[PDB]
Amino acid sequence: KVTTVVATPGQGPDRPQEVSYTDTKVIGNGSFGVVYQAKLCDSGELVAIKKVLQDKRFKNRELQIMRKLDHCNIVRLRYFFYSSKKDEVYLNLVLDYVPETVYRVARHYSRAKQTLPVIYVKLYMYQLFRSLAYIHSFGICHRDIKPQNLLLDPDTAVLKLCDFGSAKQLVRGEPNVSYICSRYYRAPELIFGATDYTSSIDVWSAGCVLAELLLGQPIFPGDSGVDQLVEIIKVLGTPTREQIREMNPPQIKAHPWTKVFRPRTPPEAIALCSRLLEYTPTARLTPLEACAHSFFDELRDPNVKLPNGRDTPALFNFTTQELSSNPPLATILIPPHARI
Ligand SMILES: CC[C@@]1(c2ccccc2)C2=C(CC(C)(C)CC2=O)Nc2n[nH]cc21
Repeated sequence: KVTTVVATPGQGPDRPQEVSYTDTKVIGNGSFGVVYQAKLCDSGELVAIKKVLQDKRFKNRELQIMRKLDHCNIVRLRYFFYSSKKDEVYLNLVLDYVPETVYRVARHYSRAKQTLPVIYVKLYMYQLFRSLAYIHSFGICHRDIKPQNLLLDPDTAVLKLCDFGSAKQLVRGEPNVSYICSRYYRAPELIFGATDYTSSIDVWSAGCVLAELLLGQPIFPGDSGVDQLVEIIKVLGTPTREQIREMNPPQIKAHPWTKVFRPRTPPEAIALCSRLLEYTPTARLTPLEACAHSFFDELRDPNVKLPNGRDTPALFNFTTQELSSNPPLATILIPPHARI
């Protein structure tokens, strides 16, 4: 069975074309709407199709956001199109399919009582920081950074941020809902009900992923709204008066970072963690600063290879958009051996 529709490319000029797909199977049902997998008849490539009922009253936030984005580490919007019998219009987004995710892989290692090799931790986290450096540069905050939303090709080690259904252009001045992100990854501002939060919530979240990958399980598996802060405090100790005020306007000592992770955990991984998982939002590294961190130096080694022996994926092909927030870091990030 073959399905043919008139779809507008996601990035590229706004002129529709006949697009044809087959082998359509439901592999999802969510907040957004339904997700299908399918095969494009031209290329034979695999794709995800998210179908969402859209009132023609409203413009769709996710679509508006996805059209702005082109990056090696972000799931591409290939096409979009509409479909229908009560005068219901459905928006279909047609996206890169990627077979696995960081959740699934991390779970295989955990269910076999093992650690994911630090090299993949470097690769994945590095590429996660790029994807966030790039989206924050438009003032788009993901608001749902977690391992289930990190697509992963196991052969190439290419990581791709997906699911922008919670994402949003942040506008200084306009309040934003506080009960956002999954709990375990939720920044403490948000727990405290802040409505004036920054894209740095994604960085706290990314810090939670890093730690999870080092530990083999989520670092802050809290109970509720407010117990989630208790779990945080178990590790970071009680925040000081200033730290609270910087987040938004019960006493335990800070458990030393070193003693959180199993021993023989690289000290620079723990250093990075401690600079992401900060109470004070502004005290957290920028995504770009985080890519610059010493933890990722092995990637800037010119001999660095995948375990399976192949070349690393694209790590340095930075754009000016992407370098926006601090261009002098280009000197550290693009290392000598790769220019022309
Ligand atoms: C098909 C949709 C999916 C996804 C959707 C939302 C978050 C993460 C991934 C997804 C997979 C493989 C999967 C993890 C087995 C199932 C699945 O939900 N790969 C994808 N590529 N593009 C979108 C996807």
